[PDB]
Amino acid sequence: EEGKLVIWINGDKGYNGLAEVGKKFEKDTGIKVTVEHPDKLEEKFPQVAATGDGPDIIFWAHDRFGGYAQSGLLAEITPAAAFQDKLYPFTWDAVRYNGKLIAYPIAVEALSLIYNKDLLPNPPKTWEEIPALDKELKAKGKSALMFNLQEPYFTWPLIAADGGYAFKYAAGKYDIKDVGVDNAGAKAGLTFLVDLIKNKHMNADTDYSIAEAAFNKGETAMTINGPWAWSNIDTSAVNYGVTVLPTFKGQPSKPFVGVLSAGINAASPNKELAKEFLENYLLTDEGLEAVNKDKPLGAVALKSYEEELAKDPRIAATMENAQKGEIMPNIPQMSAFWYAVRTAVINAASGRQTVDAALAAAQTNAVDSNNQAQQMAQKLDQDSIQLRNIKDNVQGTDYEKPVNEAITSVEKLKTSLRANSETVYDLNSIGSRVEALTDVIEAITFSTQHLANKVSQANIDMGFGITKLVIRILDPFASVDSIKAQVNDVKALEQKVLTYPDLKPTDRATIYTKSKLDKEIWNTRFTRDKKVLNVKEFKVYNTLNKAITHAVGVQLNPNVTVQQVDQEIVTLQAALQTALK
Ligand SMILES: OC[C@H]1O[C@H](O[C@H]2[C@H](O)[C@@H](O)[C@@H](O)O[C@@H]2CO)[C@H](O)[C@@H](O)[C@@H]1O
Repeated sequence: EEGKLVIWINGDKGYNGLAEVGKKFEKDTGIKVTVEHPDKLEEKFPQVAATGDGPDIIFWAHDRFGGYAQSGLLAEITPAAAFQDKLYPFTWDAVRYNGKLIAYPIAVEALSLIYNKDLLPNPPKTWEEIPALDKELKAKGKSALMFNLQEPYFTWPLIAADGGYAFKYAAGKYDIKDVGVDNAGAKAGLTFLVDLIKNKHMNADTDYSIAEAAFNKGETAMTINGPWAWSNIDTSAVNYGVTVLPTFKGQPSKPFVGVLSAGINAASPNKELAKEFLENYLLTDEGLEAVNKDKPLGAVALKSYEEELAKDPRIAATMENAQKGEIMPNIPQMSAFWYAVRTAVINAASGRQTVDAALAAAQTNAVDSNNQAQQMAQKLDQDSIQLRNIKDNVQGTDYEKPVNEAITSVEKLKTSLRANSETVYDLNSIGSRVEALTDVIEAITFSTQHLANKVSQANIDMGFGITKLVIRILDPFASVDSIKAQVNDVKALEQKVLTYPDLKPTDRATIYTKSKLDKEIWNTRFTRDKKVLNVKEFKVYNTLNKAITHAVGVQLNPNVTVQQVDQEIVTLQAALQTALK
């Protein structure tokens, strides 16, 4: 509406300097400006500006905004010369798309490496120096490095140093057939990172808040972030540097440089009131100090303030980083690229995939599969291909009902983004639900390969605990945290069970230990039909067929002890060998 103001910015930037300028605005001109910080605000801005609803001005790195021209969601913009001289013209170049300048350059972000000067005389300017410093600090009681291992923005400098790239620019355009994510020095960086978590130099589970927690409480020796994050380190009491990132393979690290930009809503009649706040009270000195006292913007586009905070050696080494990197593309195919790359670092540092197999899926997805949605549908199809697979395998078991509900769940989520769009489920939770399905699968996998040699209550608990997970996975009531906490219980349950007494060779043998004699029966009939059936003469077929009927009799018995089964399998793999003359 015309009276109130709403701005969408990210809850890691100076939103609490953007409220301030709101009150240096209401208390001046009779227009209140109360400022929001939605979650996922870059991926809801599509599905709500297609309904004529959105904040009055949207703030993000310039790389999404250009998809907001391929659906018209942003409005054209035009200031005067005494103002396009007031900022730097290369940031005007970031928001330009098809001539039509479609947003306001506020400031220029860049990931810069942050260390501890109390711990470290001088940081390792080369990335290979660092594993030799974690195994040193793996004695002092501290770590070496943590940063967000969950959004690909943070890994992309390493990947890019030896020559990973998003899209090759070629005499005017980016070539959307020439993606550089599965190239050679891509694989170098990704592989190099894998090892460090692997050698417990980092942890594959580190996210934003945990790494911001870690470096500031001061356990780990280093971190990496934008300038929005010095705020909470200014706020805590760690003595740092802010340096160039290390050089992996003698080449610098190359961060994707973001321009924090301010578009303007598509269907907005507030377009007049928008381009007033943004120039007079924010994009100035008085305004930029308030947003920068809160969460530093690094290098502010505004020549008058950039030249002030330029003496700041943290910003002079933010720039040193942002010139060794590359201003991102704003083309709409970026989104599809990021998510494609997001999946691979998740899937590598974890282990679900090898560095090469990841990057090749990531490349294919980037060159064509430009649907943020169709990528998820793929991951689920793989799960159900494997869920359906693990079903026939492990069934009649304590795990049938967790399996079959997950299968139903892998199919419920899939429509929720396709032709259904009813979505009993909230949007923030989609990705969390789907990644949790990977966590369900790995628990069905853990439980079938390590618990089957125990008392059935070990297998009872996990059986129930995986069903609890698929339930929260399917509950519209469960929020993103309600799920993650449930996912860490199923991981917590896997330790609890291993405490239980292993089965005892006199005990009534559990289905699982009868699941082992049954696999020998299937192996022996398959080997028998293949290498005996016509092959050797029937007198010896008969006196193997009996050892099957006998070995079946042992697992139709309910009162069979473990020991009575163990020695029955020895029979077959000495009676199938007896029938190998
Ligand atoms: O990592 C994927 C994500 O990266 C970029 O987002 C950055 C953003 O540029 C910064 O404003 C800040 O919020 O950190 C973000 C990642 O943690 C891209 O802008 C975005 O499209 C992409 O999905």
